[PDB]
Amino acid sequence: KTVVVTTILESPYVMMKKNHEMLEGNERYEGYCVDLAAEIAKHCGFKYKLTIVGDGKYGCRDADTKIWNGMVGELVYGKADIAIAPLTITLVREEVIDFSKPFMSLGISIMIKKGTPIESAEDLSKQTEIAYGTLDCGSTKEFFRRSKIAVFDKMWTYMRSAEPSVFVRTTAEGVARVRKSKGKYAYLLESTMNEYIEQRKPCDTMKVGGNLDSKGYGIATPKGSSLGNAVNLAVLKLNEQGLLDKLKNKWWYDKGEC
Amino acid sequence: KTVVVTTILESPYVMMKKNHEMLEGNERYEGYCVDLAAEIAKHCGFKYKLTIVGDGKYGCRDADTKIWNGMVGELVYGKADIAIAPLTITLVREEVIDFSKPFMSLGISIMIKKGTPIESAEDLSKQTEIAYGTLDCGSTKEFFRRSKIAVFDKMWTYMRSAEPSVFVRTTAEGVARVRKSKGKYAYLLESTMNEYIEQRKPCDTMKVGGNLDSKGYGIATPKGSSLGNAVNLAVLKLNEQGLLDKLKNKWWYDKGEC
Ligand SMILES: N[C@@H](CCC(=O)O)C(=O)O
Ligand SMILES: N[C@@H](CCC(=O)O)C(=O)O
Ligand SMILES: [Zn+2]
Ligand SMILES: [Zn+2]
Ligand SMILES: [Zn+2]
Ligand SMILES: [Zn+2]
Repeated sequence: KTVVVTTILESPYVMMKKNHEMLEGNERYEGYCVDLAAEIAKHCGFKYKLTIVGDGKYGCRDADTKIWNGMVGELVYGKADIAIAPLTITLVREEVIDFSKPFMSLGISIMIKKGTPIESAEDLSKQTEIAYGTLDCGSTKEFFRRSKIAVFDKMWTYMRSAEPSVFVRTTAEGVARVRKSKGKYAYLLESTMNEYIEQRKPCDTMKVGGNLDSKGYGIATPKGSSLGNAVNLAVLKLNEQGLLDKLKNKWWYDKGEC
Repeated sequence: KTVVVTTILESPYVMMKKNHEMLEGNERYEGYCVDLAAEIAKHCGFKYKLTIVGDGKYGCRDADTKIWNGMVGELVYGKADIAIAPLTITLVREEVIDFSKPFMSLGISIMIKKGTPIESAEDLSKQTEIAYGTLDCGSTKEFFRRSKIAVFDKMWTYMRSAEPSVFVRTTAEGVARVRKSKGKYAYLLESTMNEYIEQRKPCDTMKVGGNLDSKGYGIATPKGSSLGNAVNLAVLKLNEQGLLDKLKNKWWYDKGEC
């Protein structure tokens, strides 16, 4: 009856409200995906409960066991009915879960500490002084692992063998490593996150170069779920009425600190 | 057996080749969607015939008869098996046909003759010396018809009543109208088309302002078609392999003249 919605604590998509300890249920959280969940539910006519993914991951498949983890795993194994999160539409995921048409367009981008002498992925690939990595267990890592493009495969070959590990567990971890490393670590992450952090104090990062690829986030449901059709129409309706653009301005720019 | 593909003459998606008259069947055409059709057919394992939509339109629904025309109508009434074209994914279309995940991202943009005193949509709406319109029977017109945004609804109010008509039957006619109007006509069209034309002789137009919205083109199939699933997985594969980006540079930027 009540739809279980899996999501992930990733700013500004879903964040704990300042006073969450005094609030209950869905009211504990705020953010772009919290706002969007409320609208999808109202347009599709269901009640829902927001739940934070237990392992804190977006999702990947273990090479050995073939088991899915993260939000993808929660849908695949029946622990949640829908995921409303910055979850990237990819071929390997569409093979095991369903996605709506995208609600946000984005691409992989580079985050540097201001003043770092890097302007592009080609620049990162041609040097060794500045380290760089991506989030573990997400679509960005898979992009580099799978790429046949020479620049990106060169980047992958470095990243997969760098020690200590250049991969991080959360976006926040990646941004902190950029901020604390004096220009000697650059972080590869989606343009949406990069753009958001660029407007947050202490205003010491910047996005550089163009996007490396072009993709989308979608609302995900278990394969053949009865909800997929209505959720897809809801995303299209809300895009056409300007809601998605209005939400992006609210959470990225209206609140910008830089 | 042979899959009938509906498409539309729209540069640089589908164009007649230089020496088409000595060529036959699919070989008569070239462009981004021609290459894309060949890739999709190779991955999905079918043979196909390209056919240009009889009425030269993308597709809209007649408000009195409720009959669909254009490429959307060819799908709806069973005259074609698949549409491979710059066809915009929209709510009202998703109600009668199926769409793949998008193969290209885009937005509505403004095209002016160079030197025209217009910088934005708000600029057009606050004056009257320069007329402006959109393509008939497409998603851009409908966007303005349905817009609740003050600047956009106001534009629509002007466009719908304008005399003589500011709407055009083809993109080519819109561009020609901009070029021959001495700065007194501006054209609202998708950013993909705008960006292509800006790079072609006689280099007298320019895209101005940001995109007015964000959406995508998809490969469309009749509702419940056997083809839909494979076609969707194929578009995702092609994007991940970087082929879509390669095609984009081949047809937009390697082909610039200005
Ligand atoms: N949006 C990504 C997570 C972030 C990233 O990989 O950079 C995913 O769905 O895996
Ligand atoms: N891509 C549009 C046609 C061009 C336009 O409306 O600007 C459609 O599918 O309707
Ligand atoms: Zn807390
Ligand atoms: Zn609403
Ligand atoms: Zn001829
Ligand atoms: Zn191929």
